Amino acid sequence: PQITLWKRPLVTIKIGGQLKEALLDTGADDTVIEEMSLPGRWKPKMIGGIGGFIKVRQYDQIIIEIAGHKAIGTVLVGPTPANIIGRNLLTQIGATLNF
Amino acid sequence: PQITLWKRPLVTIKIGGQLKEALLDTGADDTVIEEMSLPGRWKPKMIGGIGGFIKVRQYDQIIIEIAGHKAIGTVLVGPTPANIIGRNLLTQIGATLNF
Ligand SMILES: CC(C)(C)NC(=O)[C@@H]1CN(Cc2cccnc2)CCN1C[C@@H](O)C[C@@H](Cc1ccccc1)C(=O)N[C@H]1c2ccccc2C[C@H]1O
Ligand SMILES: [Cl-]
Ligand SMILES: [Cl-]
Repeated sequence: PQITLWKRPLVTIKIGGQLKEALLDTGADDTVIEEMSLPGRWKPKMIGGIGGFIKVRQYDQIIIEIAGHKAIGTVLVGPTPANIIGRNLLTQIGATLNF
Repeated sequence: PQITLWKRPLVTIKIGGQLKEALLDTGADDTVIEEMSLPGRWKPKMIGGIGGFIKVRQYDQIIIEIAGHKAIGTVLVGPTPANIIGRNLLTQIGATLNF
């Protein structure tokens, strides 16, 4: 689709067998989701936002469906104020910024 | 342009007669720039992201060019970790997300 920016660009995602709403975020290097369970090994990571850093769990090779489009990549899980789809997964669904 | 997301979507902006680098950020509601002088009066604002909130100065109706596209709108100034062009100005320059 073509998504305008009048409002936050929120879409439905399927991750870990769950449906969530998430923000398509070209400013985010990484994908960060609120607390949930994910399969496999993880390792801790610190990620920095406009108000400083938070600690998250990094899970690799996680399959996600983003507004109907499948991808695989790293997903960070922690106390984020918003579910965020970052560039690591936006590239995979073919998302571009156009003007 | 059509900007892919394999790297950060950084562009040159011009504000106050000076060129700066800034991030085109669909996850940002507002536009925030590192400390600089702007004309007129300012209003208080708090903006929240990962990590928490920061206090910024809100300046309205500021002339800014974004990748050569002219805009006039609200620019926040404060201790942001990065110059960010948010949706208030991305809409002015006609930007969309497409996949
Ligand atoms: C991976 C992670 C998510 C941690 N990245 C970021 O937070 C990066 C940080 N960098 C910088 C960085 C920081 C540290 C280290 N390297 C890089 C600058 C750009 N942000 C991306 C932003 O788009 C993130 C959003 C998240 C959010 C959306 C809605 C509600 C809460 C949080 C963000 O912070 N947006 C906020 C925002 C942003 C600007 C102006 C106003 C507002 C309000 C709000 O929309
Ligand atoms: Cl990845
Ligand atoms: Cl591509």
